[PDB]
This record gives sequence, structure tokens and C-alpha cells, in this order.
Amino acid sequence: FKPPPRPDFGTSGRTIKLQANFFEMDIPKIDIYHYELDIKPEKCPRRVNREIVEHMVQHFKTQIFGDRKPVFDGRKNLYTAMPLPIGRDKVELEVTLPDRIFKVSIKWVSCVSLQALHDALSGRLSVPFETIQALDVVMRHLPSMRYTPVGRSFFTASEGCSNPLGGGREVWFGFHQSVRPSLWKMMLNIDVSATAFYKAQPVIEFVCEVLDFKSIEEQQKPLTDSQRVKFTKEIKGLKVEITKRKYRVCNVTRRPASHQTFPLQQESGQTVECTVAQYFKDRHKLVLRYPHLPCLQVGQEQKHTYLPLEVCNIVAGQRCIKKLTDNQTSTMIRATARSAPDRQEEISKLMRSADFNTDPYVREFGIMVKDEMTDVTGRVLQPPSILYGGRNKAIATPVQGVWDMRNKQFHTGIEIKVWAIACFAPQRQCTEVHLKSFTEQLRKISRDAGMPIQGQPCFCKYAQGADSVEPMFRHLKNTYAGLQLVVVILPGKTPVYAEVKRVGDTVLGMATQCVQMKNVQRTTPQTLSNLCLKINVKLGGVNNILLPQGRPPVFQQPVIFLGADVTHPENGEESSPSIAAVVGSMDAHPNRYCATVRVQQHRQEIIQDLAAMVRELLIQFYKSTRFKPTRIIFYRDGVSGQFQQVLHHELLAIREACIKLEKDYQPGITFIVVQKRHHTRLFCTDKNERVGKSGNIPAGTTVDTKITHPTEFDFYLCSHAGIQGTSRPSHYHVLWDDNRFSSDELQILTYQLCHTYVRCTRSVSIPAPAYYAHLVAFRARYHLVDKRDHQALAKAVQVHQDTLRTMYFA
RNA sequence: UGGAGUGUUU
Ligand SMILES: [Mg+2]
Repeated sequence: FKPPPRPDFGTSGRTIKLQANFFEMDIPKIDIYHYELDIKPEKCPRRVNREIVEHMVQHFKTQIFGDRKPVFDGRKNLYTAMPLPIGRDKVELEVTLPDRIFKVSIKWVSCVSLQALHDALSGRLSVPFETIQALDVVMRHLPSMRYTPVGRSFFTASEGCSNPLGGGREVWFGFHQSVRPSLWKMMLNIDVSATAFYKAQPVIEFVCEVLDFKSIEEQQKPLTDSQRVKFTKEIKGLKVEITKRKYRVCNVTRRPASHQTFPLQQESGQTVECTVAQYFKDRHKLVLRYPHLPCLQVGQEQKHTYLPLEVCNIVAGQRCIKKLTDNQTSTMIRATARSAPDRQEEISKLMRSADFNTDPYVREFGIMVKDEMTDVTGRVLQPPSILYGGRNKAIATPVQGVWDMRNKQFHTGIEIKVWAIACFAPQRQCTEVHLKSFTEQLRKISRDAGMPIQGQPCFCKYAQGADSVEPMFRHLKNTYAGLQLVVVILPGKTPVYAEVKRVGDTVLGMATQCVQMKNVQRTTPQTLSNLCLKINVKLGGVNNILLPQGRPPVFQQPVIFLGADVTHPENGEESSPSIAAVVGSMDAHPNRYCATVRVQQHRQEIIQDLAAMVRELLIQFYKSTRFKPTRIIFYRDGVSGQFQQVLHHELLAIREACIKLEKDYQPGITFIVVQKRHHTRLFCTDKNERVGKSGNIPAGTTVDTKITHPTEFDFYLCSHAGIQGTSRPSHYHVLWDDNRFSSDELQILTYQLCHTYVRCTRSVSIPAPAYYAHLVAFRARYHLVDKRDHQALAKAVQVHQDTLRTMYFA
């Protein structure tokens, strides 16, 4: 239950010079002093806690603190660069915030030794977190009051004009900051950042932007049920201010303000029902302009605190955690994507303006931050060859993380003779003209790809509505012999997609392939090729395999590769559960992957039923190959902070699945966490190594020195080619390894596994198993109908046994 | 839903 040490340093691949957004920190020798701060009441937010501690330090300057500049992490912890004149006992005093007052006790609580961290960085020892957290607090104290903190990032509306996304949302620009340990030194990781916030505006205007109103006067009428529930879902949980006191919106009343009532006790003591409108006429002398609109129920969901919309504004600086519309993300993408050189410059600018060496609290603790990016030597791993089949078994060589299928044919292409078309797009748009020509050009590329689709579609008729899918599909399977695949047309976003997969994947076992209307009216060879990549594996074929003799040693004895991830409800609602997914390789290529899915507790990241899921996959492996794996390689999607709560349940769960399968069956387990959500960015030092318009590092770039863990087994690997914006290099952390991998073999194996993703002829940013796991879980979300007990939910995500033996999630 | 990659006190 302890991460293994780094076994060695990789030597494979050609070196290139890199720079990381990790800035060396010169940490003094001292023993800083940590004091505990309890604040009555303990409920107010960190922001208030900071101003409480701020004015306290000025109020008790000559009394307690002196010429010092302590740092405060919000919450209950305060630090100083030399002892405070309180010794050890618990002092108590009073804080008056510009009227309310707060009580604060300050008692010394042990002493954080910085010289001890030095030793842990110089090989000896693990690393103590209490000293890393102490440093983090020091570096964050000033930004915490100077800007709006969000996790480990800092944001502000310091102009930048306004970047709207619509629907009462806008993009703010800030920066991430974190203190990270490495070999022989501490690192300050700095990166530019951007996230969506709610526009601070009158709620009235917020209602307009959410339902597309040029102005509120558009609706002289009350809201319909759809508008009210759409508006409710948008404002639920947001904070508002009165026209200042702020509340939290827990609901939107059904009745308008002119009729919504609350109990009001009269001077006599008898309670009478009073309307929100009347109360605001009598108590505040304000005649509501929009009495036909609903009210905002705030505070406790029973205090009957109702506020008219026209006397409320959205509070400034609320991160939008709800899901963004497709159009909103595109605008965010286009507005935040920067090429590697641009982003590198933006980070340099951040360093200049930040001016850490002149921050009073930072220099109070004697810390220096090198203004230049750390120099790092990376290694560009050689890519694997991709063995194709057909006539001449062409061998593709990835170039810059990319290859094509030209003059190449699938390894095991499938001959598809009988098939159908189910067009839900209006004929007058997708006329019979488009259908045929689409099929014709779709047979040409199919022939060229080694997946010949002979003959014409045995059946091709129109349809409309999500209710016509179940019966039509029933008619399809029972009526056509050897029906392999059903192509479906869709006119943009439609709930018919869910029913098509929910039916094709679960209630029957017929592979389906959906395609948007526009991709049929205007065919394209490369779009058709990518489409053929998917159906070939959906029907059991093998698009390609790694060049077998190019594989690393691990493939000697039988081995199974697993990927695991948990998808959560897209946004805030606890009536829908989280979905766990685990996939496993079923051959030695490795190409085919069998999937397992589990519905579990809402927003639970731990895979609760992992033991059973691994059991399933081990059995399916044995049936597919007649072998029992001697090694289990487990690629687990990144985790918050919870490594050991993940390493404890999930590692034991995997081991429990081997020994409940068969006493004395003990395969070596390798547990690797794969993380994309970090702010480590690598840049080419030499202009000549830049790749593409975005000038990113090349696919295969690997780093396991200088910026990696001082003792444990972790490394970065940018397996993919950056198309738009700056590449995110995947981080891999080996939590457990019974198999005693070398650095090189593990990095190469990880890299090669990124070349087995069947949906594209490119190296992907994470190994295929971890990627498939995400596709499975996401596919389980479409198994969810409205047009909910645990057993009923878990039954919907159960896949038809015929489709199970394929990669239906592709 | 061709695909990858780029940002996340009423
Ligand atoms: Mg995940």
C-alpha cells in the first residue's frame, strides 16, 4: 500500500531540449511556526476569514504580531516566518469587521521544518505534505486577496472587456499556481487558465439571455411550464443580491409574484396569507413592474422567502459548474486555444507581472522564484509499426503521430453482404438522391479499405420519431437473414440516437452505425474511411495490429490490459447516478476489448463493484484466449487527493478478483493512474523541433527527470500530435507494480497502446483501454429514458450478449 | 451522430 520507488531512468528515444512551466524555488533553511485559528462563527466563507485575519494583523500590530506578515490559508491555519510572542498557550481576542464582530483564538501548534523537506528532496526519506502545504499557503496569500481564487487558480474581471458565451455566461482569464516537489529542489508550476463564469447582471436580463429574449417586454404574458423549468434549472443554486445582502436560490416558484403568497403574522398575532406583490407594495413601497413573472425562493427551502426577479442581480464571480451548450464550448475553445509559443509567452508575462521575488509575504519567508523556465531533456520514443492486412499486408509507419490507410487494407476486414438503412432525416432534405450516391461512394472506400460491402442495402426506408425505432428494429432482425449492420441517418441532435443505441446495444444484438444528415449529402473519402474504421470493429473485424515483433517483453506471457474511468452526471442533479466503466483486452494484439459497466452512487469516484467487474473480464479473457493472464496492467483515469482511497479499495478489489476466481492464482498487478487534468506544459527549446501550426512537441516526447517525483515512479508522455492549441502531455503514476517494470519498457508499452485506438489512424493522448473506458461509460449515459431504483438502472446499462463480444462503444 | 486534438426578513 505504498507506491514503489523509481526503478531506473529511461534511455530509449532521441533526446531533445525542452522547457517546462516549472520555476525553480530557492527555499531557505528555517523552522516556520504554524498556529491554529478558530473563528466563531465557523461558518463564514474563506473570503471573510481572510479579511478577519487581515484586519486582525493590523489591529494587533504593536500588541501581538509586530512588523511581520503572516500567511493564512483561509480556514483555521496561520503561519509566520519567526515565532509569535504568544509562546504556547491559547490567546483569545476580538475582531471587528467594518456592525458585526468575530471571536478568534490563536494557539501555537507545532513547527514546520523546511530543512526537513530539503532532505526528502535529496533522495533520503517520502516527502512531508505539511511543509509543501505550508509553502503553498505562503505563495497564495497575496493572490488570495488580490484576485478571486478558484481551486488552485486565480481569476479576475480586470477588464479584458467581456468574452460572452451566451445564456448568461462568459469566459474569464486567470492562472493556475501550485507548489510541486521534484528531485533536489521545489518547483512553482505556473500556467494560464480560463473558465466559465456567470455574467453579473440583473436577474431579469439573465432570464432574457437564458430563453433568448431581445428584452423582457417580449413576454407581456407569464412563463410557460417549459420556460419556467428551463429557467429554474439555470438559476438553481446560484447566488443573488438584493436591490447588499446575498441569498442562495433553491427554487423558482410556480406562481407569479402577484399570486405567490407567504404566511405573514399580523400585530394581533394571527397569520394571514399575503402575496409577494402586495407585501412589496406595502413594506417596500415598490410596485412590481413584472408581477406576471415568478419569484426566487431563497434561503432554507421552508422559510418561504420569495424575492421578485426585478430586485435581484446574479452575484459577481460565480464559476459556471453546469454543463455548457455545444455552441458555448466552441466559443470557449476558439477563445482560449493558444499555440505552444504563444502560451509560453503568456506564462512568461505572468511571471513578470506576478514578480514573486518582490511579494512581501514571499520575501518575508525568504523565498526566491527563478524567473526562467526549467530546462528539461526529453526523449522522443520511436513509434510502433502498424501491421495492416488485405493483399500486401502494408506496414504503416506513424509520422508525427499520424498515418493513413492509403494502399493499405484492414488486418481482418469484414465482408458485409446484407445490411439496411434507417433514415430519420426528412427525404426533402436527404432525398433518395443523396441516399444512393452516399451508398455508392460508401462502397468505393469500403472496397479500398479491405472491408468490401457487396450488394446494395437489402432495405432502405424512412422513419420519424423515437417511438418508431423499437418496432422497426424488431422487424429488421426477425425479417432479414444474416443482417450484420444497420446504418441510421440523423438530422442533427435528436433523442432518436439514444433509443437507437439503447435498442441496438441492450434489447437486441445488432450493430448500428449512426451518421449525420450533412455527412451524407456531401460525402468525402476520408470521412468515409473513418466511418469504415468504426463499423469494421463494430462487426468483429481487426482494423490493424501492432507489429507483433515490435512489442515489448511483457507480451511473452499472457497479459490483459484494463482501462477504468467513472463518468459523473454532466452537471448538478443527484437523481441520476455515476457510471463506472472497466474494459479489458481479449487477445494478444491487443485489439478487441470487452466492456463492463456499473451504475453506482452519485459522484462516487471509487469503483465500488470493481472486484466483480475484473472477475467478468478475466473470465471473458479466458474464454477468448484459453489463457489466464500472468500480468494485469491497469490504466486508471486520473483522480483528485484520493490516491490511497483509490489505491486501497481498487487495488485490493483487483487482487480479490483473482483469488476468488481460483485459490493460488496471483498474477502480477501494475497499477497506473493516467492524468490529463494538470498544468504541466512542455515547450521545444529549438525552433526546429516544433511540430505543426501550433508548434507543439512531437508525439512520443517523454520526460521522467527534473520535474517528476523525487522518489516515486511517474513520468510524462505526450503520445499525441497537437492540432489546435497547446498539447496536454499525459502524466502516468505507477501506484503499484508487482511486475518490476523498467522505465523504458513501461513508457514504450504505454506509448504503443496509444496506437491501438481503432477510431482513427493516429496516436491518441491516452492508451486505448483508458480511452475505451470513457467511451463505454459515456455510451451508458444514452441508456437512460424519460419519454428510478438501483436494480432498474443497472438493468438498462446491461448489454446484449451478442454485441458484448464486439466494440459497440466505438 | 466520421475522427482526433485544443478550454473547462419573505
Ligand atoms: Mg474520469
